[PDB]
Amino acid sequence: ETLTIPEGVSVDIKARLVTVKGPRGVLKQNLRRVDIELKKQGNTIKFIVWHGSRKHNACIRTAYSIINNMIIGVTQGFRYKMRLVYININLTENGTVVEIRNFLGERITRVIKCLPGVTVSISSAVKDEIIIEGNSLENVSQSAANIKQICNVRNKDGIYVSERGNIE
RNA sequence: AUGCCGCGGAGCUAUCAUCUGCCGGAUAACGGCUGAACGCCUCUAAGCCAGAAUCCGUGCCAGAAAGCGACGAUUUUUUGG
Repeated sequence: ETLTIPEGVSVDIKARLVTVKGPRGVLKQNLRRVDIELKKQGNTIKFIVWHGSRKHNACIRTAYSIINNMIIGVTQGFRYKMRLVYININLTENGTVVEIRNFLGERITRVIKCLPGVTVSISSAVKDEIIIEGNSLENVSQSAANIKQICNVRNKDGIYVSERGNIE
């Protein structure tokens, strides 16, 4: 199990920290999670476990997934498409904030502050579709999770989500 | 031993009269995200949000009489400093 390094992505290990770089920016999140020594040769990251336990076997795979998620997000998008199935649904807000309106006839207007690095384009190319863009899958999906979690039906049909993808 | 009666200012008093009585964080159950384990899946193992009249705070009351700070003047030509 060895994970390589792209042409231009500069991963640096500073006390279980990762600070990959790219044209999309710097994707750095704290990684105080893995108790496994990390070997970096400058082009490929190697994970070696010396007489580890079952938790070590979980740590190596989780670390590989996290670094794989970051290596996907160095310069590629994590666009998350939604679906507005329904009294109609309208979303009018600027910046990195998303507000709901006419949610099943409720007069209230739910307000959600998107996580940093998440861009909303309020696309009108396709019907009842809103996409969430970013480089960090964790932040993008957490923002999408918060958007859908606040859109819940109590004592009712319903509202569902759409697929994922990559942009740029 | 306030003789009795009507009204009676002031005071007191009446849910018999009038005025006033907020929002921040952390959570429980629970719901999600990135995600392994157990080559997949799954909220959980690390981590992150949301979330109760809950808990702790802001506000309100008292002020350690052995907690503290800033400021003011320092027995008058007798005397004390």
